[PDB]
Amino acid sequence: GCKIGPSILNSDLANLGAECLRMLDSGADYLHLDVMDGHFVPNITFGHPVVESLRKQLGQDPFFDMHMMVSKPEQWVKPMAVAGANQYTFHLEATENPGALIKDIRENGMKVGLAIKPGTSVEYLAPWANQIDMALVMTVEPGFGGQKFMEDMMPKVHWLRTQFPSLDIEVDGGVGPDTVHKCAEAGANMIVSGSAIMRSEDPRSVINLLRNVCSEAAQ
Amino acid sequence: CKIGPSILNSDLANLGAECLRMLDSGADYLHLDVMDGHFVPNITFGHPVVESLRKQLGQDPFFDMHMMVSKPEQWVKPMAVAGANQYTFHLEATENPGALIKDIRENGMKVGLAIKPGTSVEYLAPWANQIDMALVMTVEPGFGGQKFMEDMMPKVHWLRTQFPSLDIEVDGGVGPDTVHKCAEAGANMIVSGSAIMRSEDPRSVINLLRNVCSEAAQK
Ligand SMILES: O=C(CO)[C@H](O)[C@H](O)COP(=O)(O)O
Ligand SMILES: O=C(CO)[C@H](O)[C@H](O)COP(=O)(O)O
Ligand SMILES: [Fe+2]
Ligand SMILES: [Fe+2]
Repeated sequence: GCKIGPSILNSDLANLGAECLRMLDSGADYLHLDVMDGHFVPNITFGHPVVESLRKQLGQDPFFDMHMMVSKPEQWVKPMAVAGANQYTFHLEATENPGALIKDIRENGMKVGLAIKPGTSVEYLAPWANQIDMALVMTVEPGFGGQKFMEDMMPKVHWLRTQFPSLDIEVDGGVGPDTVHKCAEAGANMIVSGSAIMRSEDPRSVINLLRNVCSEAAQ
Repeated sequence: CKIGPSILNSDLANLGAECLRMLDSGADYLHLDVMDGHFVPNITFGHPVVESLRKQLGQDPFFDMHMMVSKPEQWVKPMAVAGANQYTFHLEATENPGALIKDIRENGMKVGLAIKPGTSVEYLAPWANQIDMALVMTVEPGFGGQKFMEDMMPKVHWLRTQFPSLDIEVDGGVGPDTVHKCAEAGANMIVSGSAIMRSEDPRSVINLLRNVCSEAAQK
């Protein structure tokens, strides 16, 4: 039940279709697409127009997990749905009413993700955990790739896994062949990996390794 | 007169290939639309895409950054480091045009100043002598393929008359159908999207825009 979703944040963004195609051909279970509006986090990546072009290049089959690091997630639900996103993962810190937003995401036919930054207590995620498809536990401060994995986040993963046995739990930030062990032992089953996969000459084997470490923990 | 294609409606999953075709077709520069989802209701891309584009396209091509962002002060260094040549910010968006103009120059970039259709051209007067280029929007910013606003031409004419040394750019629904109106009013930098982007022979369209604009200039 473990899935690997490469992040393309530090890929060749001038050739994004190509980068995504090769992640998929390398065995990626899904694509984790980082959307940053320069307000919720101090960086700007891309938005629904890029998603639309990607969906056109990759076809209908690939699963897009949209990491919405934006300050008004309500605004981009419909645009992302129309663009062909499968899952809309918004930040708990980015809205006054997660309940209403969750409803709107489903109304627009997408799966629901809910993310929390390192400084945000997992306790605040809990009231909504039964209403979402996937919780995202950030393992770096969002906005930049290539940062150091924060192992102190693991109790958040373990606690969610304990309280919500069926919940899909994603980790994101500095996850690689080493740190994936900590994530998997803590209970995570969805692994986002950027620089570790993207700056490897053999992404197939990195992905295979991440998934195996994960599966053995799930066992 | 210089022609700078806009890539707003291109295949955004292949920005490199799109821009390369534009340069190989003799584009004078590239006009790169940066939208943060706040100043305008759309998100395109930011400096990370610019960095990858600069790496793909080489040191020589000129990038005109149309910064439709609410905090233009924030992205000056990041765009400079990314390799942008000109930083064109919106007068409506800045807290302090004078300070920002200075910062742009401290960062080695040329200075552009843009105004939306509803913004009176006289707002530019205090700054025209400090900037390299004025951008007169000929559509409401946020999206490509909108209809050219001929009622903006008196702004262009007024600028050209009052500030003979000022480079003046028009942007929004400019193509072979409307370029003459822009040139006769005094624009010498022409941004065009759809009309160039779809062509089999972008070189011919670019040459046409440039020639129409140049001959109108010679009166
Ligand atoms: O959301 C993110 C950061 O905001 C990215 O998904 C994360 O950085 C993945 O990159 P890496 O594996 O290189 O840390
Ligand atoms: O800034 C812009 C819109 O916000 C674009 O540069 C403009 O739309 C150019 O595209 P087109 O030539 O298709 O109008
Ligand atoms: Fe992410
Ligand atoms: Fe523009």
